[PDB]
Amino acid sequence: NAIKYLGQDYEQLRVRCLQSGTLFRDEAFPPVPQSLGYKDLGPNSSKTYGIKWKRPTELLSNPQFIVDGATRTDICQGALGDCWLLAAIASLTLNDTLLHRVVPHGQSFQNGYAGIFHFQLWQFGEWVDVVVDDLLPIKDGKLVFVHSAEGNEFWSALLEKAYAKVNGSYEALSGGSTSEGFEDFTGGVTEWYELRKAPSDLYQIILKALERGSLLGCSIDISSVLDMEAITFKKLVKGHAYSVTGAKQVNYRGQVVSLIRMRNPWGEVEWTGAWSDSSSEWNNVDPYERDQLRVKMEDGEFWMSFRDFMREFTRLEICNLT
Ligand SMILES: *[C@@](O)(C(=O)NCc1ccccc1)[C@H](C[C@@H]1CCCNC1=O)NC(=O)[C@H](CC1CCCCC1)NC(=O)c1cc2ccccc2o1
Ligand SMILES: [Ca+2]
Ligand SMILES: [Ca+2]
Repeated sequence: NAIKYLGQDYEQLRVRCLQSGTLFRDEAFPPVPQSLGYKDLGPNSSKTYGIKWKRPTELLSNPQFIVDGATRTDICQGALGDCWLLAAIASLTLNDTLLHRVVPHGQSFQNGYAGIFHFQLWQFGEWVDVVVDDLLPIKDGKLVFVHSAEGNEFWSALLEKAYAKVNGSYEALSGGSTSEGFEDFTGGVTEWYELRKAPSDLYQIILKALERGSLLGCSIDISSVLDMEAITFKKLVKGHAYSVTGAKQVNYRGQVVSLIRMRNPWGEVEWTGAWSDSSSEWNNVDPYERDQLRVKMEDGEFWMSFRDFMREFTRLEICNLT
């Protein structure tokens, strides 16, 4: 079983608050400026203007922990440079066993609610159970940091808060490497591929890793500080972590074409080239494969041919449990 982070015992704390008729207040990570950050999100920073702390039960009538599953569409980046972490969370949702360890299902804002939630994180070689109270940073009535596409779903906001807590602040998460999130969610180890010097069986490696439930991510190198977050003509984002979420071969124009699916953790802004949501390539695939694979939705998720993926992306990471 998990070690209790800072000795905090989720069930004992929840039970005490429920018996006291009160809501949990986390003395280890309070709703104070220092929990937001120290410089860019520091006390005298314009970027913290109007940010307040509110529980979901102070925001909406029927807040939910999980709605329609804990899935990758629940991961929509906010105003914090933690794309690496959010790509890791989205990839985690594809591994059902690890997802249910990291995110204890059954926590609720209704029955048994006492303003306290918990998550499991892999930290310094061990699983640890991290509690948070459910006060979250809000500006203009909306979550400022990660949020779900479902406006009344909070498991991912609370998971990001727990990750901030073990790092001391939200700002501590701004700028990072996806491998750290992958490993902190799985206990596995990340292998890095330079796509210019990829083995000839990389596609099969990707297929098998997705099938096993490994966590995969990819990115485009920057050439200078100016390329950071630059949006290309075909609406890829440079210096930005993507989740690799699928891979399938389809019959197309008399050949077998290998496709790969990835997801921008913004939850919006997608590739516009071949195999994009509205591209003409789907006209020439099997109608069942078209129905199984293609979703016409601005959700950050899209397909590319493996050939285009190797032309446009620079790096791939595969975090295997093994
Ligand atoms: C990511 O694209 C993101 O969070 N975008 C939304 C956003 C951007 C800016 C402000 C708020 C929200 C980030 C964006 C950068 C981080 C924040 C500061 N300015 C940015 O452009 N991109 C990263 O975090 C990249 C992602 C990695 C993923 C693995 C492959 C390489 C790119 N990482 C860094 O920028 C980074 C990583 C590390 C590690 C150690 C020290 C410093 C550092 O910086
Ligand atoms: Ca959901
Ligand atoms: Ca899409």
